[PDB]
Amino acid sequence: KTNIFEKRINLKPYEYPELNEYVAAIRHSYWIHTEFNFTSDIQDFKTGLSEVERSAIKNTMLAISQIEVAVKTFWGDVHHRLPKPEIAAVGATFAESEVRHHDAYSHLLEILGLNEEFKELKKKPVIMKRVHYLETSLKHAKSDDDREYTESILLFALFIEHVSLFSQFLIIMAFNKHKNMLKGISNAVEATSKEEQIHGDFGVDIINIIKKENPEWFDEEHNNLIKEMCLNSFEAESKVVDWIFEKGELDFLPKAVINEFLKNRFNKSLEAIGLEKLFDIDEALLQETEWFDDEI
Amino acid sequence: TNIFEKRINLKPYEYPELNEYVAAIRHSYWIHTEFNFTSDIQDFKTGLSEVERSAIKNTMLAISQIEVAVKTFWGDVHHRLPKPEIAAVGATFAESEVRHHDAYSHLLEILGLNEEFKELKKKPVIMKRVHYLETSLKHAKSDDDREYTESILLFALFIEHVSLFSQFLIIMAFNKHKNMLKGISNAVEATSKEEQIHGDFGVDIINIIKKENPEWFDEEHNNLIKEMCLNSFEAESKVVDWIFEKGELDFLPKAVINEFLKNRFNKSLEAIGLEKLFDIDEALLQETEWFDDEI
Repeated sequence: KTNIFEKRINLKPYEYPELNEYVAAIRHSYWIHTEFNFTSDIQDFKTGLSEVERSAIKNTMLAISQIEVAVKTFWGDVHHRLPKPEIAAVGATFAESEVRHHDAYSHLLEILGLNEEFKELKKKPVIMKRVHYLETSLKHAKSDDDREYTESILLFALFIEHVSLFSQFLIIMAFNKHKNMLKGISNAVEATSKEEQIHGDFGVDIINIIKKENPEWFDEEHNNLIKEMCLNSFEAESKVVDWIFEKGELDFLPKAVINEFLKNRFNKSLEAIGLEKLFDIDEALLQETEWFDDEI
Repeated sequence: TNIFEKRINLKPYEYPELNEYVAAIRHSYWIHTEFNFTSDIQDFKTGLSEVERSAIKNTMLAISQIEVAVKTFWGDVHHRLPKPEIAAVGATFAESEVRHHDAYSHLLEILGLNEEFKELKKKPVIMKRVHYLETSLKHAKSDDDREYTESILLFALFIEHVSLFSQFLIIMAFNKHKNMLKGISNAVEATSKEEQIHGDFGVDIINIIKKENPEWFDEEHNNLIKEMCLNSFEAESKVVDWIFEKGELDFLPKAVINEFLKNRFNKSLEAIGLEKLFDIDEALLQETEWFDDEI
């Protein structure tokens, strides 16, 4: 008789006690940027990096920080659609973790002398288009039918948190891997990724609950709509990657390699919710980022 | 600068002073697992009378359930004050309410009082308060900006600085007067520090709204707030009667709790620039001077 969409006022008993484990998971992964040491990173950025490298780092941290503001809102609003106190508890715990994250990356931009980047956001059409896309998506996640709600969860929890943000974490961590630079920032990125992993995992679980409770909504037509949405998301993400590298590609982490890493994570997101892979993976391009998953 | 106007870009903050509240909660952050409730379980089972057990049970049920609504309020503030720095505080506060409701539901569980949540619908006094906050969450979402200071006043002050503080007082009175519930008293102290911060933020944002929109706050509006405060006090006194449905605590009578409430209602009105409403009985108020001395 359990219906994830039906409001329950009383805190206990939980109808989904297994989902409560996500609150403990984030309490375990909890971190603030002040736990890390960025002193050497500042000098690495200001003296060690090339103009092309500085620009890629600056654009990546601006993209992470600003998008996390929207991801926070998504999680803080989930209870409006899935009005269960235990789900609301996860949502609030996740929203606060996004604030710790956006504070970390805005702090890094500040200490690197890159504060002006947020003021000029309106003048960066590629990243601002992504910002508006998420603002529009937050409106849809609030007002669209329950039948379509799995698409809002898929967008934020998977396509943004498990896919888009992971490619950005990959970009930053590649500096430590290939150049032995930005070690402190790489530690903060690793701490961020562990929390984003948890977020997407919860997104997978709630999509699977919705599918289990409402099997009639998830027909062949629905699966095709998700595949088209995934292809649209990839095309949009590839354009975000092109903007990150507007001043030039990193020879140690080319765009083709980042794009293959994205396609593979999109495939894993589809598979997690019971759908078939969409992208035919180039194993040589994918092997180039195997170190990332081994590091996490 | 307009607190009600959406700003998309994270930085620069328009209200950088409000950001300090994020650091404040990160400093006060706690989980119930940091405390030891072994001695408390024993006090509840053998040290407390049936009248005392009932007051503790009702108080923790009231705190835990109301914290679920307070969490939602903070998580929704961004919808009305769409500034990323305010949204950051709101999310940080909403998560602190989850740590709090987890602490009190855990305490109810370990004391063998789990069935209390199942029977909420059958407790009209506390359930009326529950529905009042659900209704207030709808109004905090949809009413005019002109009235938004009343939603903040209700949740951040009348609930977090007043109602919940009387409930913290009830529990902490057992440690003060009977040297019992020491572990629970430590958790209540940790909760109170975070609720203090929440109300302080509520005062700051109400004061910003008043400063930016002075024309809304005329003599008629100030009288509406005073009437709302009187109504809130009358409603709170009924919640106190229900907490003590099995009988009053001789060491903390209802008259003393009610005077503590009136004094905190006065402090909340004064914080937002209004005059005191209640003419305080100093003998009744003196009885709870220890509480502020403890925290």
